Amino acid sequence: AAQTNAPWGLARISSTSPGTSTYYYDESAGQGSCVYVIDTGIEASHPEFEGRAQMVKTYYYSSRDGNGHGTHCAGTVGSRTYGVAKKTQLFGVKVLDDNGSGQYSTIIAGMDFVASDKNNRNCPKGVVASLSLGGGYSSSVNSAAARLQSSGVMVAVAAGNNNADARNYSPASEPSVCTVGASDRYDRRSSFSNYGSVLDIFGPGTSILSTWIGGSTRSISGTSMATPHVAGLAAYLMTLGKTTAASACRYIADTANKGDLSNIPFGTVNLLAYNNYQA
Ligand SMILES: [Ca+2]
Repeated sequence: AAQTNAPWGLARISSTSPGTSTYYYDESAGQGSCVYVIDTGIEASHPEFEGRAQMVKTYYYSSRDGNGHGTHCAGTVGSRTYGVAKKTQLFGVKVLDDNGSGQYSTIIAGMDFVASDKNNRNCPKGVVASLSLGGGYSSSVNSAAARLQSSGVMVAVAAGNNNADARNYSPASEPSVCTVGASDRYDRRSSFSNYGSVLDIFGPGTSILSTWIGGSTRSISGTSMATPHVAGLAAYLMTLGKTTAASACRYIADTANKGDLSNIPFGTVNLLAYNNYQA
C-alpha cells in the first residue's frame, strides 16, 4: 500500500532517506492488534478513526478528550490518514485530565488497568501501549511500566522534552520498556528531545500532523508525538508476525536506520524507526 502526500512522519518510517511524502506499508496495516493510548482520552467520534477508537476507562468526570493531546497521539497510531497502523484497534485510557496533567497514582493505576483489561479485548495479533506522558523520576511509575511490559504488552514511552538525559524521568528511565526520542524531517535530533543510554529508538517528533478534537487536525511537536509512531509500528510489525511484545522494542532497534541522525549525543543510540517495508 502507498499513501501519497502523507505527512513526513509516516513517510520517514517507511524510507531509508528523508524528504519523501509517500508512506509505504503492508496492507494488513495493524488489523488484529490493539494499541492502548494512555493519555487525555480519544475523540472516538472522529471520522478519521472509522469506529476503531473507543474509550475504555476514565479516572475523571468524563472520558471525552477535552484537550486534544490524546486524540493527537491516537491519530498517529491508527488514523486513516495520519496513522501508522490504519486498521488497528485504539483503546483510550484517560489518566490525564483536560489540562494534560495527572497524578502518578492515577497514571500508575491506568497501567495496571491495561495489564488486566487486555484480557477483556480481542487482540490475537498483540497488544501495544503508547505512554505519551511522563514526569520526574519515580520507581513506582517505572515498576508500573515494567509490570505492563511483563504482562505481555509492548510499552512505548516518551523520552521527554527536557533536552537532558532521560534517566531522571519516569517511565522513561525504565529499561524494560521502549523509550522513544524525537527527530525532525531533516534527520536531526529534535532540540527538545531527551537522550541518554536508556533511549532505545528515535521517531518522527517535530511538526507531526495528526487529528485534533472537534473533528479537526493540527501539527505539533514533542517526544509525545514520536512515541505513537513506534507504538503504531510495533502493532504493525505484530500482525505481520515479525515480532512479539517482549521483543518488539529489540526488533525495532535491530531493523532501524543506523547512523542517519545528526546531533546525537555520545552514548545515545543513532536509531530511527523504520518499517523495512519493500513494496
Ligand atoms: Ca529499554
